[PDB]
Amino acid sequence: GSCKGRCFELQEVGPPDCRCDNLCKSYSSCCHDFDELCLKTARGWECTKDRCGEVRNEENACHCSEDCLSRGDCCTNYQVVCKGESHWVDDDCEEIKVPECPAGFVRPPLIIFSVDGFRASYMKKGSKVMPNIEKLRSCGTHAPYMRPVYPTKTFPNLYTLATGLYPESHGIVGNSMYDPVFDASFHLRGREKFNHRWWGGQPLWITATKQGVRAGTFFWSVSIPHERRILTILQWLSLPDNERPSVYAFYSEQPDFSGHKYGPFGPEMTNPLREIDKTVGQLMDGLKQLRLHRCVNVIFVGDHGMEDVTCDRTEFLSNYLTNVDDITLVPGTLGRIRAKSINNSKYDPKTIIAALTCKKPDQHFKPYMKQHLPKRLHYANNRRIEDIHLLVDRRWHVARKPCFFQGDHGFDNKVNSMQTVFVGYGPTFKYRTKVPPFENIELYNVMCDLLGLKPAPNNGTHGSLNHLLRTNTFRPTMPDEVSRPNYPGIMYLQSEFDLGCTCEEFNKRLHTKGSTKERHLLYGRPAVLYRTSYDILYHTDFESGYSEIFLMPLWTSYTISKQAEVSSIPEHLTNCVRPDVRVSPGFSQNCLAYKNDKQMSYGFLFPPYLSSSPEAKYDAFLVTNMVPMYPAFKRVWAYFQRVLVKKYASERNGVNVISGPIFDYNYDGLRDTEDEIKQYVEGSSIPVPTHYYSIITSCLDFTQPADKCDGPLSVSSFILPHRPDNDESCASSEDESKWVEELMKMHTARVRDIEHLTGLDFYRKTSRSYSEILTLKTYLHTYE
Ligand SMILES: CC(C)CCC[C@@H](C)[C@H]1CC[C@H]2[C@@H]3[C@H](O)C=C4C[C@@H](O)CC[C@]4(C)[C@H]3CC[C@]12C
Ligand SMILES: *[C@@H]1O[C@H](CO)[C@@H](O[C@@H]2O[C@H](CO)[C@@H](O)[C@H](O)[C@H]2NC(C)=O)[C@H](O)[C@H]1NC(C)=O
Ligand SMILES: [Ca+2]
Ligand code: NA
Ligand code: NA
Ligand SMILES: [Zn+2]
Ligand SMILES: [Zn+2]
Repeated sequence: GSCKGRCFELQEVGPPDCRCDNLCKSYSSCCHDFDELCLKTARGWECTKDRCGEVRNEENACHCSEDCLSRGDCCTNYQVVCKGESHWVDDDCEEIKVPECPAGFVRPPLIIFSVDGFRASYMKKGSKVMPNIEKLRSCGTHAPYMRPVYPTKTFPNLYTLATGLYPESHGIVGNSMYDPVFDASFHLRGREKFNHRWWGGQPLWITATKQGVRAGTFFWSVSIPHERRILTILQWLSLPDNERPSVYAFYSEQPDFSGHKYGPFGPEMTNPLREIDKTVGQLMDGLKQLRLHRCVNVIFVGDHGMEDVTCDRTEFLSNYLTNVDDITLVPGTLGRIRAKSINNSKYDPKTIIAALTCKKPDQHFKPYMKQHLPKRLHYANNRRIEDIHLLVDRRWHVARKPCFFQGDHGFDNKVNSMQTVFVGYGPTFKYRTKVPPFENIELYNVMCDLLGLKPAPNNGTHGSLNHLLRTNTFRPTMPDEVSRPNYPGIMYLQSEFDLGCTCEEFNKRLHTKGSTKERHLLYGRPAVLYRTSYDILYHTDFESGYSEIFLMPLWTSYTISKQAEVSSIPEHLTNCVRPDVRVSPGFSQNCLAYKNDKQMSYGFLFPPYLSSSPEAKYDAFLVTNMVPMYPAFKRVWAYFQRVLVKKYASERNGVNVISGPIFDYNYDGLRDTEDEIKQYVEGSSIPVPTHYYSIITSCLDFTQPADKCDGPLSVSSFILPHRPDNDESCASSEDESKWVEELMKMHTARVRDIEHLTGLDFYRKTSRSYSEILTLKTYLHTYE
């Protein structure tokens, strides 16, 4: 019952007996002599010349004795001070072609060095402020920035890093949360967070253990100083082969702690950043002492950034609501609202939202029902996410009712100040290599590959980060189609239709297989990865995949050149809908349903505004090009089609557009089955989409047009909520030029998001490698 020879022991002793592990303080369960034996601090963390070849005094924090290297408990500068070696940072970058591990090591170990609140722009402070970090970044592989998950808080992002899962899937939806099934609350401070019931998914340390790879204890009690954490990892690395872990993690509270007090760009932040870099230097010096500097893979990673936030920029819910005592708020850089007491007829969340919507001219938050939040946030499918959510403007706070802190974080994850860091260094990482920015959900697959592990099912796209690594244990393969398209010719007469709406004989080559494929399907046909029956429909200006089940297109593909002219809908074609002779009356929509539904109207996927001729314009009014649209939504859609597509074509030297409907009534981010569709157009089997997407593709080399592109592609995409009002847009009374683009930028998306929501697979026939295509699919156009 003591810590004699057990300090930071990898085994965890069960109750009641006392412990000597990393987290014994966090449970208040350490042995009587834990601080005496394990938290040694005498004579600091640095050897001095007078200590060289000293006899071991066991009261010292670290050692300068000739027995220390074998134990791994030397001070990190021992060989520099006592053996005339250089610091790691003073050595030049040398390419690590293969791992160079000492005897015993069957694989390169992984060191995860996670720094709290390390904003991406701090990297610009350079080798002046952070020599060690700048060497890792220069010599190794790095991105401009890494995107965190929403909310951009500590716990959701640390656990996302460990699982590859979105917060809604792993369950840690915030630093604070209530679970109605448990009827308990989780808090950053306190003992409740230690209970396993909160934590879903499978984090890296469990994935490792289950596949026979030993993991160090990832988490450190705040009492343990940063130098003690580094020495502990160095001692663990000196263990026998059967006791030694292959994966470790260091966590730092800085620069987050100091960012909170002083804000992100204070002159006070230089000191935190120097301390962090000094600590990195101690690790890299320590690894060099053990001849592990060209063996271990190191990941320098942050959980989120930091924004300027002060007490004077606080919105109060009592300035909007008359009954803030009947509701519970998770306050701060985000809002989550809940009823105070259960069983309250007075509490209607739809009236609360209405009361919080566009009420002051300069209002610095926006309310949402969680299912109406942008889909890119993936913040809805969990019982711990409150129905009512407030997205708060950058630099602001929200509190319930009416300084020491100048910084905070937790805002929308595409906000520039919330972006964080990634650096990879070691044998498996590439040498002096810059990679495009990526999302922290992708890192778990990378870390599994660095340890030879099969990842558990997660939300990363395995293969999308292969370009970070020298050698790739995982080769992504493209999934096969589950459903082959039908290609119906002309079958029925126009006389034999009766769809209830007023509006070829000379043209034999009408709607035939010609150059439609080459003009309008630039990257091959989208593959349907679920079981359904659908038809391919060719036209002069566009191709489409028409679902016979949902009675509309799943996708519509067209290519607008830079020089394309916009035209108007003629007065005679304004209420025009033609039947499609290639599709049966049974599998077609009818106009009668849209007359019966007073709320609902219709729009077109391929725009009649962009048609190539007066002849070809008639193809846009086919019933197979038609989809259900609320009048409110048609303001947005008509503006996109008539104005914005041309604008993008003009800006990007032509664009290829792929547009279509999404059904996600259970808000899980996944394609709905027909059972889960909860709304249809009045008295018919035509389903109502929850969202509409478009994918806008062009050549990254803008000097080449979109239809003659040799090299990489550039993409931007959106998933627009299909809502009966424009209450989300506070300026929707003004001209569409003052608010529709802002709405679309808020609802930007990855092509991967649209694939989960549609069951489609895009970009199947290109000249690019599949790996490069997976990176293109995971890209988000942020507009920052
Ligand atoms: C100083 C404090 C902030 C550190 C507290 C760390 C705390 C969040 C950690 C400690 C133990 C962790 C659990 C443990 O590793 C095992 C599992 C099994 C795995 O399948 C799910 C995760 C879970 C429950 C860990 C969650 C995080 C815990 C509680
Ligand atoms: C994120 O990944 C998880 C795990 O792959 C997905 O959740 C799974 O969803 C399937 C299908 O609904 C279920 O069979 C499993 O029970 C879920 N597993 C876990 C561990 O959650 C989730 O759908 C993914 N999210 C997105 C948006 O694609
Ligand atoms: Ca769904
Ligand atoms: Na109508
Ligand atoms: Na409005
Ligand atoms: Zn944090
Ligand atoms: Zn913080």
